[PDB]
Amino acid sequence: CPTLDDTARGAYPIDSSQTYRIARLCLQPTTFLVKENGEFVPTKLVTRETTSLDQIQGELKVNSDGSLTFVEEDGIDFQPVTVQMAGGERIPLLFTVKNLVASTQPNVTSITTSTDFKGEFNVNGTKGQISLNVAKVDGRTGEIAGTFESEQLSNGHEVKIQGVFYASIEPA
Ligand SMILES: [Ca+2]
Repeated sequence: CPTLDDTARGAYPIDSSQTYRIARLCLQPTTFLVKENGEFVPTKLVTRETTSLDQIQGELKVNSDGSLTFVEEDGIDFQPVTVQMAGGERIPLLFTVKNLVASTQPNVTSITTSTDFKGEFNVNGTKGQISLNVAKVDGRTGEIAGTFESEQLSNGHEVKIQGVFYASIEPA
């Protein structure tokens, strides 16, 4: 995924007379954890191709309480991944945010480093929750970056995925 300019600073104002969209959301996983003996334990990523979800996009609605809701409407939102447990078992996983709907706190008059998106996704047998923690905003360009954590069920396993994200916001 892309990154922000070294001089990126500020907040991205939200004009409540305008409508907005996420033009691109890119999720790059850094960590896959699988539950074993009741504990989430780390695994080794063995897939050598790209594991990122990218081109995710959709309307960013301004709600009556001032919160924003992102509705995923298109994107590459599904990547097959294989991870390896310490003892050697290989587990095929599905990394996805298909049908994501995620919302911020109320009264979000700008996007700032304390804005969060929290939501749920679900595709066939995979259902999950994700939190996007914004860490840096370029108020000039509408680019944001941060970290994410997702929890899901994939092929009979409880899985936690962490990583970094980039997104681009623009008017409609
Ligand atoms: Ca933050």
